[PDB]
Order: sequence, then structure tokens, then C-alpha cells
Amino acid sequence: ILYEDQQCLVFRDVAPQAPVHFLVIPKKPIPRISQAEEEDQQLLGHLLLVAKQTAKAEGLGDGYRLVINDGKLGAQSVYHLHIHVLGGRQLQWPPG
Amino acid sequence: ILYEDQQCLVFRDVAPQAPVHFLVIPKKPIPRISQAEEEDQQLLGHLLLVAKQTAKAEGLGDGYRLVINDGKLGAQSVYHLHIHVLGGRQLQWPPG
Repeated sequence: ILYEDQQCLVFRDVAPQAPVHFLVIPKKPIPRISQAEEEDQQLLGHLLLVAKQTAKAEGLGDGYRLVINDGKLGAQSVYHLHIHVLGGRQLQWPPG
Repeated sequence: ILYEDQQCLVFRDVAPQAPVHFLVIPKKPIPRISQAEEEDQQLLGHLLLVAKQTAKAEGLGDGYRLVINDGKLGAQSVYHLHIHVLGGRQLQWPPG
């Protein structure tokens, strides 16, 4: 566990796709970004701020990519909201 | 222009990497996600909510991917914060 507070949990991905690959997830039951609502605004901003602070702690100062997958075409596997943070290698384009 | 308010602008990417590819950018001078601050929490959540509402308007109900690039290793080209939204095809894994 890299980081935890009352709103979120941050842990290493179990199938890492980069030398650093971690997940930022809310504790609140949001299944996917398409089903977030206006009441989630503050939490969503929090998750992004946690992602960028954890990226600093993991040594991603030369750059990184944040990814949120929605649904089948986004390749979302588990229907709970999660933000991927990938770094420690050159990320390519397109992003899948 | 897909969407605009006092806080953000949404427009099609000029080098699209999917059948739907648009950008959500803040009007505020944030250069990259690594340099966002606590005062940006509300705005960051807003940008994600705008992204997901615009994805619905663009017909991305079968899924999509949100991407934020930071720095050289993230393949960030222009140093102003922007969220990519890609859909309308199967997005692959890894995400670059």
C-alpha cells in the first residue's frame, strides 16, 4: 500500500505494464467514470491529486501517464473506478 | 468546439488516434498534472465530469479511455494540462 486515506487506496498493479504501475481507487462505490455524478466532483479531484503526489514519491519526475478505462472498448476489466499511473519507461503513442 | 464554460474548453484532437478523440483543457494556467495544487481540486474534478458528459454526447457508450500525459516519458507534447478522451474503437493494453 503506497497511500491510504478515508476516501481512497493506492496499491501496485498486479499485472504491471511499466516499471512503475500503480492504481488509485476510491473507497466510494463508483463503478466507472461514465457513472460518476456531480456529487463526486471533490472526490474525483482528490483522486487526481493523490495520483500526482504518489507519482512524485515513486520517482516519476521524468514523466508518467494517467489512464482511466471505461467499459469494454476502454478495456476496463473490473467495474470499480480506478486510475492507472504508469512510469519509469517511455510511454508510446497512441495510448493503446 | 464540443463544450465550453468559464473553466474549460473541449475540442477535437488535431492528430486523432481513434474515431473519436477530443481534448478537455482548463482555461487556468496549469502546465501539467504534476504541477497541479490543492487549490485545483474542484477544477480537476470538473474536468473529469466534463470529459464523461462529452463522451456520452459523442456516442462513447460502449467504452472509452481518458489519458493525461506528464512530461517526456508520458509523451506530453504541449505543456498545458489536457485530458485526452479516445473511443469508437477497441483500445488496447498496455496503454502505450
